[PDB]
Amino acid sequence: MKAIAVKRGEDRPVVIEKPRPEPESGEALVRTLRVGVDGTDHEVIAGGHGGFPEGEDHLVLGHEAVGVVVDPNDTELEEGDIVVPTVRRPPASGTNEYFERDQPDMAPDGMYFERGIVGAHGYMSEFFTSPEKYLVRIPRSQAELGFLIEPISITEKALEHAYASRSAFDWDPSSAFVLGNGSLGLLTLAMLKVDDKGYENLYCLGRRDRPDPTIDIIEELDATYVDSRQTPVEDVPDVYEQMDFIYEATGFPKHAIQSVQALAPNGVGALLGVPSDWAFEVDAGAFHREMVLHNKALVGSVNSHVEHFEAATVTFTKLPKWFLEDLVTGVHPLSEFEAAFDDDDTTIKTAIEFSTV
Amino acid sequence: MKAIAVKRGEDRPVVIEKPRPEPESGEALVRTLRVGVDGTDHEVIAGGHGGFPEGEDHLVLGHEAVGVVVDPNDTELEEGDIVVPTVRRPPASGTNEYFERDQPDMAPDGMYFERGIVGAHGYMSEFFTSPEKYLVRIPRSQAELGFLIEPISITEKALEHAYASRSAFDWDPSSAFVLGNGSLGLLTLAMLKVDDKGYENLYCLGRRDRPDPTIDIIEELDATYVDSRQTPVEDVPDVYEQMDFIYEATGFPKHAIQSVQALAPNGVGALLGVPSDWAFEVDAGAFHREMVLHNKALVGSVNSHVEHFEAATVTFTKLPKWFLEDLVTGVHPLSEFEAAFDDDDTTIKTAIEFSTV
Ligand SMILES: NC(=O)c1ccc[n+]([C@@H]2O[C@H](COP(=O)([O-])OP(=O)(O)OC[C@H]3O[C@@H](n4cnc5c(N)ncnc54)[C@H](OP(=O)(O)O)[C@@H]3O)[C@@H](O)[C@H]2O)c1
Ligand SMILES: NC(=O)c1ccc[n+]([C@@H]2O[C@H](COP(=O)([O-])OP(=O)(O)OC[C@H]3O[C@@H](n4cnc5c(N)ncnc54)[C@H](OP(=O)(O)O)[C@@H]3O)[C@@H](O)[C@H]2O)c1
Ligand SMILES: [Zn+2]
Ligand SMILES: [Zn+2]
Repeated sequence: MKAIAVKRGEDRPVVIEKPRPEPESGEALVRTLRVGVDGTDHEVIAGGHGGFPEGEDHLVLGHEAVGVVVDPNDTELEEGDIVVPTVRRPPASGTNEYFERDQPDMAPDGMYFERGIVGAHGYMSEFFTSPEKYLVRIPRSQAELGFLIEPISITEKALEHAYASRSAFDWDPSSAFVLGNGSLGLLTLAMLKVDDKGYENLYCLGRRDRPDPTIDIIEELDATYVDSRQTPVEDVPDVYEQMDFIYEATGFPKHAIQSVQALAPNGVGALLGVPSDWAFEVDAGAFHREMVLHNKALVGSVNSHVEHFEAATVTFTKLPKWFLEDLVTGVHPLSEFEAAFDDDDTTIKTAIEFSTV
Repeated sequence: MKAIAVKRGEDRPVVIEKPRPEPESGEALVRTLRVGVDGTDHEVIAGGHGGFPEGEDHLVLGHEAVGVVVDPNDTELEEGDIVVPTVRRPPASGTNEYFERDQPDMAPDGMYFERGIVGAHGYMSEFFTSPEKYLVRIPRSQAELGFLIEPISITEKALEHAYASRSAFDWDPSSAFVLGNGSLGLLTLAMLKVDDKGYENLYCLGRRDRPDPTIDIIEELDATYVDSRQTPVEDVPDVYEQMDFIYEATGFPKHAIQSVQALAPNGVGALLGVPSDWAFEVDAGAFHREMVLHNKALVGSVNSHVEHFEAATVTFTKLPKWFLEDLVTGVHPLSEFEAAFDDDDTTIKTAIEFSTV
């Protein structure tokens, strides 16, 4: 079968040929339909974040997949089920408490693999296998955009933990601010629009000049676009308002610290970005004091698990159809796969189509 | 009646004479028994934190009080009830949502007074009044050390919010690290010893040379004393272990940032300290990345309300008697009140006794 991989010490993604996998007991064989590309694939291509599987000359890319079950083997899935795989798998050494208690999304560094990211091959191949417990059935009509279920689930987890931090009191937020206008930030902005907490005012931070299709999406969602070149995060409360909820999806360390100054009293910031080490001068006193005197919280979140994937299928149904059309800027057949990795300002979310139906 | 106050633009606390207050409808008249002194009284004496009531030449100090109801007026309290007052009261402008929904502890700056701290006179007077809804009945046998109920309640709130942040997954902590060996840190260390989460290893940070009575308390509680001069917070995981729970009670901004590096995966830091502005170089990248990749949380907490005072009465009963004897280094009659404000390394918690029975 054909797969898209990065080979050791090489620049670009290439097609390689590999044997079709055979499922072991408890695994289904899945025929890949579409696989999404995000920053991590780019990040993994260049070098930073992730790592190749031991003893292998390459890494099959892709962690956002949808496929059709072609051989259910000895599992309780049915031939033709549309499934989305979770990303985390047990490490080489074997199972651990995080997997045994069904919360692999909470496993620390070195106690998990992430398919297509660290230690294990991804899903950009014509077929793959997985244990039934890590394959989530989704409605058949979500198959075409099913690679979006994984990123939606990332936000479903982050919101769950962020909201739990505010559960000891009566919190009624009215404003939310998403930092970043990438595919995660934009998806999140749309989710916040339909969130049960009933946000009235939405804001999204970016740094683009008009005309720009990400600005258009933000404003078409009835949110306010904030240019960070004109209004840094710290200054937002003066120009606009204090924000009850902040969701950080920029990967810019200054935002993690500065968001505390933009939070309303009793607010919470969710941090999703993954930056490199970067040292600079901060007023730690102001950070510390705001957190305490105004009962604020910061919560970090990574990955997601089955329950968040399931929740994502419901959220998906609530998202406007125009939004999904504008977010996915290209789906490319395997024959033209290189186009899926071209990044420019007009490219938002791409995917590669391996097969149909 | 006699009161202990700081007069405008003066150095020291002094005795003033004031008329006995009369309770309005819904208020009881309370005869003060004992009032504790903490950092905030010292901080309020010198100048920083707090503010005098409008149009007044002085501030009656003290926010940690226990008293006996002498006139229940038209309330449902009974003559001779032992009560502890809460600290927050509505501001000059009048009530607001935080008070109406019974969560004044969540009110932002300018939407509350704090008796003995900002905008309203404290409890270091022979008598005071309060609304029945802000007077918490406690067991009669807790009257002698009843000024401890307020600081215990501070921790009851912080633990509630910190623990709520971890409620979306199965968290089973085994290690806890208290930063600071002041009266709040030491009380908190004792509370963690009897906490239902079942901590196995306890640690407390300070910077004292032996012999020192705070080191003795820490070690007598079977905790490990960590000298920050030898082992900074960031280095603790190498020398000892990663900490599931950190409670910050130093007021030192570096600790708010560095505690993220000492947290175990999935851990939470509670921040209680109130520092001044202070700017310095931090690796914000390392802070940001640890928070995200290891699903960590930081939660700030200030003040407390009725339910936390009630919980404190149960916690009090579980604290070892030796600990309470060693923590309270002096109770001073009104005649020798100045001694209650002397601070040195051998002084831990003091109180002033206004009356008995
Ligand atoms: N925690 C998790 O499980 C998880 C999952 C997915 C992604 N992530 C992380 O989340 C972040 C976002 O992911 P993504 O797929 O949306 O990535 P992305 O495509 O790179 O989006 C990041 C966006 O942030 C904007 N940005 C960066 N710095 C900015 C600044 N200073 N002011 C305003 N905008 C700024 C960028 O704008 P420009 O293009 O104009 O530079 C870009 O559009 C990344 O750090 C990624 O690693 C974490
Ligand atoms: N959030 C709230 O509702 C609330 C309530 C009460 C108190 N607080 C705050 O909580 C903090 C503690 O209160 P407290 O009554 O216990 O105050 P405290 O009596 O001043 O205790 C602070 C302790 O921290 C130690 N400390 C300071 N810097 C240190 C460092 N770098 N390394 C090791 N130890 C250090 C001090 O040691 P040394 O004596 O050796 O200098 C002191 O013993 C204060 O900031 C106070 O404002 C907040
Ligand atoms: Zn993804
Ligand atoms: Zn106090």
